[PDB]
Amino acid sequence: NYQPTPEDRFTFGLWTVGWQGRDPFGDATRRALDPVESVRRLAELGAHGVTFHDDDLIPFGSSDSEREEHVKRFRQALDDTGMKVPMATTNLFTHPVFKDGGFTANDRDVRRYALRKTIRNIDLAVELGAETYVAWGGREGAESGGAKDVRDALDRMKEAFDLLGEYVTSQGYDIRFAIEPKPNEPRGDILLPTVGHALAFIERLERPELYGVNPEVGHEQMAGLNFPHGIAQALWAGKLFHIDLNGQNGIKYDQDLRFGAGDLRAAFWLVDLLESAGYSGPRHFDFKPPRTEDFDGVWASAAGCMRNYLILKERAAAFRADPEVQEALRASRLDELARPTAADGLQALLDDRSAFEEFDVDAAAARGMAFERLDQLAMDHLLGARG
Amino acid sequence: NYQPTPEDRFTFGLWTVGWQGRDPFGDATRRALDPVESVRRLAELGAHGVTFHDDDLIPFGSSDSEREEHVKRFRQALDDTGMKVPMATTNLFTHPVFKDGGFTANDRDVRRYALRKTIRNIDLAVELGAETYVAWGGREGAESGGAKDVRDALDRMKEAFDLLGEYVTSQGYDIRFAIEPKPNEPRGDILLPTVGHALAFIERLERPELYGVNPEVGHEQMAGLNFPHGIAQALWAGKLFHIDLNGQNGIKYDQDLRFGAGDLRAAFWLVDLLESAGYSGPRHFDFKPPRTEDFDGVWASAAGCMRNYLILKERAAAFRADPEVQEALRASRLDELARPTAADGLQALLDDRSAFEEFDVDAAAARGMAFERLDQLAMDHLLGARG
Amino acid sequence: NYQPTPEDRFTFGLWTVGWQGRDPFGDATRRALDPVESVRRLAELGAHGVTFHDDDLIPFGSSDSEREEHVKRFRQALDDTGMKVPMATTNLFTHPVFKDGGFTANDRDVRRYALRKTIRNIDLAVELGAETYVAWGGREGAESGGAKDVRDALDRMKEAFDLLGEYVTSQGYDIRFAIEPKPNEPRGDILLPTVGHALAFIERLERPELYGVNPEVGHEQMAGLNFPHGIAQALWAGKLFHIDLNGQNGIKYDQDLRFGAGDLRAAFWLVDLLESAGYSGPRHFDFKPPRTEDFDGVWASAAGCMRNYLILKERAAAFRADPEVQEALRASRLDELARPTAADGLQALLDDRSAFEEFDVDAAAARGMAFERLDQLAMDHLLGARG
Amino acid sequence: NYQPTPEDRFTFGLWTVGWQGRDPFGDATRRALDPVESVRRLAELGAHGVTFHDDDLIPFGSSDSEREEHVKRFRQALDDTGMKVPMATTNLFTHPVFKDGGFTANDRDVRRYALRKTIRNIDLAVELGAETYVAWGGREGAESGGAKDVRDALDRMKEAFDLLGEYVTSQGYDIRFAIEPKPNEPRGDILLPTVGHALAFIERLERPELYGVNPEVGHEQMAGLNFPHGIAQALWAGKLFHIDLNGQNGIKYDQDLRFGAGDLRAAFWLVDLLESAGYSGPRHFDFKPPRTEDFDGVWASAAGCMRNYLILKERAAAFRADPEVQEALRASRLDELARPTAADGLQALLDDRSAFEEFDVDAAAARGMAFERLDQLAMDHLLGARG
Ligand SMILES: O=C(CO)[C@@H](O)[C@H](O)CO
Ligand SMILES: O=C(CO)[C@@H](O)[C@H](O)CO
Ligand SMILES: O=C(CO)[C@@H](O)[C@H](O)CO
Ligand SMILES: O=C(CO)[C@@H](O)[C@H](O)CO
Ligand SMILES: [Mg+2]
Ligand SMILES: [Mg+2]
Ligand SMILES: [Mg+2]
Ligand SMILES: [Mg+2]
Ligand SMILES: [Mg+2]
Ligand SMILES: [Mg+2]
Ligand SMILES: [Mg+2]
Ligand SMILES: [Mg+2]
Ligand SMILES: [O-]
Ligand SMILES: [O-]
Ligand SMILES: [O-]
Ligand SMILES: [O-]
Repeated sequence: NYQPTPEDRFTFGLWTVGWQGRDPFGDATRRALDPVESVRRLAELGAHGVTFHDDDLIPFGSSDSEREEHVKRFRQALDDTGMKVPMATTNLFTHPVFKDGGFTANDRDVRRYALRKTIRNIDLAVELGAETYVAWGGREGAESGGAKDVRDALDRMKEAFDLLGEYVTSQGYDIRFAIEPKPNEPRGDILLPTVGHALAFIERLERPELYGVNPEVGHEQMAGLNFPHGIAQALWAGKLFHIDLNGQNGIKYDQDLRFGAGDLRAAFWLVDLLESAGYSGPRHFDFKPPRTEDFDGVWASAAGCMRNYLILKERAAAFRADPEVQEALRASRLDELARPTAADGLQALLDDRSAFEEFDVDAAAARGMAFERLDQLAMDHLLGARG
Repeated sequence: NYQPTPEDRFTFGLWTVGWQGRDPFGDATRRALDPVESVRRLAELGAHGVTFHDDDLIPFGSSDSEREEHVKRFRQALDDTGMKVPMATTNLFTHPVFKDGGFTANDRDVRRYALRKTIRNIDLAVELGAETYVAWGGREGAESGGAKDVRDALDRMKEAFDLLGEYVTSQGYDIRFAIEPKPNEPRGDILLPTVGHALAFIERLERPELYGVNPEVGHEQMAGLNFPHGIAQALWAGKLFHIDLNGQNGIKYDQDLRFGAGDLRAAFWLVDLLESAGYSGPRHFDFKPPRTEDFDGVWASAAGCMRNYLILKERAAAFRADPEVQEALRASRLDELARPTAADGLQALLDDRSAFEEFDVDAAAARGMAFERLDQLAMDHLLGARG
Repeated sequence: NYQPTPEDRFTFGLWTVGWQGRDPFGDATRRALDPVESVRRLAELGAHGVTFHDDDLIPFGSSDSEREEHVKRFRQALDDTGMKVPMATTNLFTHPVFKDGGFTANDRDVRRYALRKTIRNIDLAVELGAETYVAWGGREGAESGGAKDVRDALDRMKEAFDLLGEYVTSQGYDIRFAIEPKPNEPRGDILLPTVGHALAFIERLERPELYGVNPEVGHEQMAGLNFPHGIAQALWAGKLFHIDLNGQNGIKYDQDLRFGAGDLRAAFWLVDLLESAGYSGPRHFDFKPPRTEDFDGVWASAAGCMRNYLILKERAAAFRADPEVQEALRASRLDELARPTAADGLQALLDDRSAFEEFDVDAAAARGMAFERLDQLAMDHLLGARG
Repeated sequence: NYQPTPEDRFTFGLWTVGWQGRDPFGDATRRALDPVESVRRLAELGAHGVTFHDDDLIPFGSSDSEREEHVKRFRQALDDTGMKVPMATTNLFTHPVFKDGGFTANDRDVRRYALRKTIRNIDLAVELGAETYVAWGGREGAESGGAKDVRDALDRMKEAFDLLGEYVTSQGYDIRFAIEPKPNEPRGDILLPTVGHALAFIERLERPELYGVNPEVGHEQMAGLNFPHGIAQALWAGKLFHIDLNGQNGIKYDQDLRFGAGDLRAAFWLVDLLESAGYSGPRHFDFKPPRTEDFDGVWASAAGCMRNYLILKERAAAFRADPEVQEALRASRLDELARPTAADGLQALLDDRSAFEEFDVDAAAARGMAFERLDQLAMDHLLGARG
């Protein structure tokens, strides 16, 4: 009944289930979860692996002595359970020294510090076997306009990612980076607000081949955009190295609801797309069990995630296979969208009088697109009202 | 008293002042303005030139006979007044044959037609002397998810812009293109929603050098982003070929208010940036005098535009020159932002123990950024409360 | 298979299916539909009745002669089909004389005119048998701040509704009014933006008993609010005389998609509420078939509406009846929410030391709310994944 | 040079300047400020008084012994400086026992507890001399739909405010309550989201006369509404007992920027309104110095607040007095808006043939409103470009 298996590629962040529940207007409602503990409960539910921030596994300020002790206990846990670690990131947002940013902070000294803190937790990412490395520059921005020269910051940002590449290139690591956009929160405005702004940025770096994106549901939905639309340009441009799943009800604070929640009609068009294009990386889940819940609630919430994906995957599978849905698509000319417009060459088109001088625009404009039917059909499938 | 002169580069679209006032819920409140008429009133107010859609100058369905008559009358007008035409575009949104799009429409035949309609009004753009050519794909999108394969559409979009380049390359024209993003309205979702999404798209075309952007105030402010932030990546990436100025009060229908209106604190940080980076192209104005106004109102509204830019330009000039503002900037370390972080090389940084092993993070984090003062200063300048 | 019958109370506006497709950036894509024609197709699909604007049935400027001819043809149509007319409204937004508003316009003369135009189409509303009368003040607002004294406008608004009541009171009509809020579009800001702002306004009129609300899905969802939350205060306060159903994808232009579309998880919590509280009025549908469609598309789109309501009604019915959903509710204490907090009186509470001096706050705060389970359950029901 | 004096009525919350800087994604960047310390620095800058949450002055869990010690030290501070305390509130959001709400929480026991916690800090509000008492129900809402019966919650909410009134009525206190709306954050959706939703709620309580509102800038601007528009209905309905000033850049997390910041054109239309209607209560400031700042920054940020109000007050004063602005207003008929529409009675209007049968609608619709000029004038005044 929609049971998950490691072969599904469902992964979680230690900081997701582990969220203690502290929000601007409230203290923590839950007690700390030990990383080994999250790992057994997850493996048990049907996951594949887990992701982490340096600061999640190794507490800030930890000596290299205690630092070994947390990596061994984790190491052992991964083995007794079989879980994997296909992605890792740095924590350049919590500590106060990052109040103005990491790679883009004004204090030059603060920038160097954040470049090392990363390089350090990259040697560990590999040591464990992570394939992708993500970077979320949440403290990279400004509330006021004279606080940041956006042109100077974009320089300090390319210089940061470049160095990192030169490092992985020398260290002959097979790892690749994933830049995660957010339009805002915790800064008034964040650098590289959406997938689009990050994709362009990557075509300016020295080694573009080593960079991609890790678009998150709610984040793109914080600017009011169509998430699936955005996962399309990344794939079209071959840059979807990773993805963060969750829920978001519109434009407002980053909610991070469990997957399926929020915009349900949208999560249906994402799975479909991810299945069609053959996305094989991990189906990550960057969510936060609400603070009105306890631990039995955190595990139910993380169960709902995978389960919602599985059903949606099914309901989408049928959608495409339905012999009737297939003819509606032809009725709406999605087959003609796939066909090149001018494979006949420019010259051919400039002389072809069927495209202008003789085109019957009136007869053509009267041709209905039949989009409302193909949708209600889609709707019956998601609800399971077809039969 | 803030009088404009053609040397300011203020330009307008024939369809701006000429707007008749028809909105979804209302008939037109103003009568049609003849293009020659807009041209004399504008030259009179202190402008430099005007932009246009093929359909603005040459009514849809016009024979090549009447078509010559509108280009001559315009031609003569430009001369008796001295106005110039530094930008031109096609109209792929009004006619019903474009209900599903132009370059990305599903009906292949509709795509070819829209490629020619453009190529035609490109030969005219040059004939007049336009330097830039803009493209706004407003009908390029979908309301439902199965209505468009976003990967197939991005193919038909690259194929469209490519052909156009092959054409201008053969026709040895010195013109360049400008893709204008919009996140939505009139379609539920529009392809290449923001500046970011268009910048990445341009690095995939065959001839990237011939493409740029024409970001519009309200449009980026329809997704809730920081406009100036966005004009920074375009400049940083050298792609600001043109720009559309106007006003927008938040997230909602595209208002197109006169310049200065809407977010005033933002229009102050844009002019400053445009002046600093030395933006020399035109200061275009894509606005719509509200329908509660008559013609004396349309001319006052177009007067307010340039005037607001001029004052803002002044108030920003003083801001930067103020000896006190200059030391606040140093106080907030914008001078250190400009300084490279690791010109000493990767190796130097990996050994430099001043950046990690010995960095005093606590002492550094206690260092205030002093951003609130530099802003109130900025605020006094905009209001003119410094003295 | 989710077939509707007049006993469902599904109604439509003549201006919904009849929409010709003209948007700010496009001419009409469909031809005019004659009112009698909409009436036969609708009765055929399974409806109960239709609503209208004076201007929909009787074209603006029509003489009392032709005016009788449109009311007779309509009259006859209603009979050959059995359809009813349970609601009617005035059209104070299209004509240019309403560019500054109707009841709140500055030109005093324009206000009187709009008061009569209404009183006229009220005598007709009854003549036909409408039970409710709706008022949408879309042109009541301003783009600029000095354009309207909001205190003076609220006076001219109470004076407008008052007079109307004095009229229906004298004409001994059994009709009641329904004020429909919108936060914006076509004006920069609209008076009485949300349900809340209209509910308060009604408690100031002379005859409050004769007024209520007609909240529309997308409209409240244009400000980013929770629609069902809003339909709750209206019912709690006994003011839901009518309702407009449709779809809206977030914050942006008013889409008016068919019902079910947009936020699907929200339309599930609305039907449930409407069924629980026993809402018996009409399940109106104020939507707009998209302009990429033709007539076969307009009828399919209006079919999807009712169908989506029917399924959602079912999936919600099961939800509540599920013996398991019932114990989850008890698990989450919705039964304790219904229980009064201090029926024991103030004094009893001030002495009751179980509520403060001895309350164990720590033990109580540790009590999980179990909300994530009751939701995934809800989710399985909507998708039909329970079994 | 825009210096404030207690006669201006500028007040602050202890929790504003005192904010330590902890946000969802970051630890505190500033150290704790002692209440007596905030009081001396504020009195020094030019304030009138300060507001507080029980939990700000008396730490949660404090014994009645230490509880006296904090009220005496505060008491003395107020005297050595002369500051006043015209408003006080309870803290029903931080502690975890309020994770599901206070007055509306499901656990009945949690509701009683929160009713007492309030009644307690009301006896103290008076003891000090506060005139108004505010209530912000931030934890009153839900993320999921089955988590809360919105009809049951509105019952538990009226029962809460009622009891409080019965208490102040018996305790013969001269105090009055102020309900502060927020559409969201920290809950997915909050009960009584906007000023409108709270105004209606007040007309259902047992003792309406004892209730009002305390609208906050950013909060109403979180739903995308026009703040000044909203302060107009409250005044029109005589319910503006208090107000919270600050800044907010659009729709997103609650920023709480210093006053003047965010939407500057809007803060100009608010002061004008507050000055015209003769608002005499306090000009409260509920803001948060950003966490990139230290203490010298917190005092500069709180200086900018009052200063921005003072200038805006001036620039607005001139606006109204300008002989030219006065004739523009007449030109735009704001004088006719103030004039009653039908003081002649219903009958008079029904017979008056100048309002319909003979009204020249075409001649009337051609009458421009001249709104764009009156605005550019307004703009010149705010910038100080008139002369
Ligand atoms: O996206 C967020 C928060 O909005 C983070 O969890 C990143 O994924 C990791 O830095
Ligand atoms: O931006 C718009 C409308 O939102 C257009 O005026 C383009 O500039 C021209 O197609
Ligand atoms: O709501 C709208 C448009 O947003 C109207 O159809 C009203 O229902 C009738 O005036
Ligand atoms: O408005 C907020 C936070 O958004 C509070 O500071 C209230 O004023 C007090 O509970
Ligand atoms: Mg997030
Ligand atoms: Mg994430
Ligand atoms: Mg625009
Ligand atoms: Mg434009
Ligand atoms: Mg609508
Ligand atoms: Mg409606
Ligand atoms: Mg706030
Ligand atoms: Mg507040
Ligand atoms: O997140
Ligand atoms: O535009
Ligand atoms: O509507
Ligand atoms: O706040």
